[PDB]
Amino acid sequence: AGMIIDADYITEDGKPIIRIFKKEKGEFKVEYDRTFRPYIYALLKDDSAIDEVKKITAERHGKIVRITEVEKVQKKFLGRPIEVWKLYLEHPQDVPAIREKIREHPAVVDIFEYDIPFAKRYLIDKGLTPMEGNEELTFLAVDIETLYHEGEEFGKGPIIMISYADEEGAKVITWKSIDLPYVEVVSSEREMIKRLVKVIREKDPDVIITYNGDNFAFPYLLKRAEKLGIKLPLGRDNSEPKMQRMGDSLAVEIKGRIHFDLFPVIRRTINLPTYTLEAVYEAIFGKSKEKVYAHEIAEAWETGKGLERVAKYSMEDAKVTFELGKEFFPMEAQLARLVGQPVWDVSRSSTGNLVEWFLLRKAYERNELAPNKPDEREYERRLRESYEKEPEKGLWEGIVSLDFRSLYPSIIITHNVSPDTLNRENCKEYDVAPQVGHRFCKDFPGFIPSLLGNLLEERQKIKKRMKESKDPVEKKLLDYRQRAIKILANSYYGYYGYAKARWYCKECAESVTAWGRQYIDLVRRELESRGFKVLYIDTDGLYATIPGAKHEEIKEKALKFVEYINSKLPGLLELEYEGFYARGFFVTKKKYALIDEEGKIVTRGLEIVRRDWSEIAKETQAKVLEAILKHGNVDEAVKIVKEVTEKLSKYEIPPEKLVIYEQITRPLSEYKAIGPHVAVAKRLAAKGVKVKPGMVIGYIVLRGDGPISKRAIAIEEFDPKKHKYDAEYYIENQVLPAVERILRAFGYRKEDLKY
DNA sequence: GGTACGTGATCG
DNA sequence: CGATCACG
Ligand SMILES: [Mg+2]
Ligand SMILES: [Mg+2]
Repeated sequence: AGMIIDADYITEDGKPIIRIFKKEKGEFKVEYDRTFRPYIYALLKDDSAIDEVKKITAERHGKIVRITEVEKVQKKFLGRPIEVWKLYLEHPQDVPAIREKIREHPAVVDIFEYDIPFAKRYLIDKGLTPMEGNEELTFLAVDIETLYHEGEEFGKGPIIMISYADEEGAKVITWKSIDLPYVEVVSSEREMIKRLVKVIREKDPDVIITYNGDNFAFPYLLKRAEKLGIKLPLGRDNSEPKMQRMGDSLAVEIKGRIHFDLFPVIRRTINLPTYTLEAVYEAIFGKSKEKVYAHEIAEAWETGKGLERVAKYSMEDAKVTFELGKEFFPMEAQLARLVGQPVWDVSRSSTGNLVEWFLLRKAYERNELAPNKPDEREYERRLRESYEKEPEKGLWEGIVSLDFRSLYPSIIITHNVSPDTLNRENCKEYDVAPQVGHRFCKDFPGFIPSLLGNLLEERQKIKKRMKESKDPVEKKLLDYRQRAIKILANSYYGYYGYAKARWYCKECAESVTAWGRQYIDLVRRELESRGFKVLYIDTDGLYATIPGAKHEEIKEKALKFVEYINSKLPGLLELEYEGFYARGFFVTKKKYALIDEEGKIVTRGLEIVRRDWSEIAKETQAKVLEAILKHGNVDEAVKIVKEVTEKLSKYEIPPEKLVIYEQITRPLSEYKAIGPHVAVAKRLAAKGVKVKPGMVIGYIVLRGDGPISKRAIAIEEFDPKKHKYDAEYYIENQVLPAVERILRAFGYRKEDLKY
């Protein structure tokens, strides 16, 4: 009766065996199940058809595949009774081999639940929930530093340091002499990698924490381990970490453990212009962290001078990764438990995918047939669908932020907004959405409204248990639990409109918007009669000020205002005071910038802090934002842009500030469109350079005729005497696009930002 | 074990 | 223009 941390399957004598990884009174336990069978459902035109359908065949791994057993079942689909056939298979890999053969059949109307991974199928069907109980897990943070030189192939340079940290402290393994108490000196890169393997096997952590270990630390360790002819038996079954393709990036799993990569977690949880470990640590713990750049690390390693500085940086990377892991894991653990899927998968999911996993489990519990994901055609048509305010211009002072999101679950429940209740035939009583006119049947509670009501009731009970609890330990745990419910409940509104959703419903999303708007118009009116000016309104919230008022007065009146409105609004409809800002400006929907009273700049949909934008554009943008938010001076910002563009015209900007970086993601011959970085890469390959995916190309755009691709040069080939950069390209395609959206909030056009 | 998302630049 | 490509 332990705590489930993960589930997977292995194949033995061609048959699948489910593995359930558990933590039981401090011990690792692995449970095996050989009896759970894979399946799909088929809706037939007539029961007679089953005789032809059950005899459908496929091929996989040299052997033919068959439907093992067929079972007629009664379920609910679209809020209606339905009869479907459960088609059993021997192996989960049989489903993608046979599903289209079954769908093709003239007597098959449709197939269902055919893309549910076997391990997730098991957890749902067996009613098993990960991360339950008070079982205390162990953690280890791991990081690495590599020797890197400009534009090298991924893994060419050796790993030079490996760091790790836990409650026992932060340590470094290196293969050059460094005299520090936390540094372990070994003889080679090979021996350093073997020492990390030995630390992991001996500490036997349940959780391995990394900062972007999915794309950097583990892929690099695996590439270097390959070149060195050594294994990484990091799995509790002695398997090597496994790379999984998630999008165009990677996801790394370590069997029997939780590889907890903070990078996708932090990116979703907090809003920052850059997700450097230093920026993240400072945002969470309000403490500064020093960065040692790759070129400084290379110089120190090659010279053998300044190595103590590099080992201190490596040690801190692990130490802060450990502190951030401990800060962010409790919430990921409660979200896992709430949706009933492992932390590994949940920590790497969007809120929309968390909702879908909660719905899939609840669908099995309620005997409801799950709808299919859209095909390419349907997915694109949803992206195209219409769904039928503009911010105040200028620079505003003393901005109060109000959040609307905790309004929508209540609207979904009271109006029974669900795809299964939308425009029902022979409906006795219905709710009509204002303006849009969509009808939602009142005769039965909809699948989604029913679930949401249970979620909200469960949160109220947790909150009541928190007030009546004298134990600070359970109060902490219950606090993460009610927060996890709030996060899941507030994701449903956005889920109805998510184009990849199974329970997608455009009319549901518009109806919720139409009913929500009546409360938004009430808030807006009540604020305006109180002297407040509304500057920005989104379905998510609003920003307001009291023009010419004192900051404490704006705060006091706003805090009084939320207390008042919440007392007027029925049920669980709730307005939330998000915060206060010293200054701010708004461009369009989700394109704005603010500054708090502590001097921190918070922006949405404006900042370009990425390697594929030149330093000159990023530097000019940061300077424009500082002139506006820190100096309250838009005229200073306009003068900054005019000076920079003139300097580009007169070749007064250093070439190092003009470099663009773009990664090669495939073999060069696989490109359809030859962008500047690929044109530069082809020229390098023609010279004998081993161009491989992962290589990052640095280039400068030169003056000349034609498209930019024909005028781009590799940075290492740029000679300031011979080459002349394209000033027009850096003015019009780099610097002005970086600042034109920001300046538009003050009445300037691209044309107003030059002499 | 199915293999992200939203967004904005550049190619053809 | 529509298609293709990359960032984090
Ligand atoms: Mg897994
Ligand atoms: Mg590091």
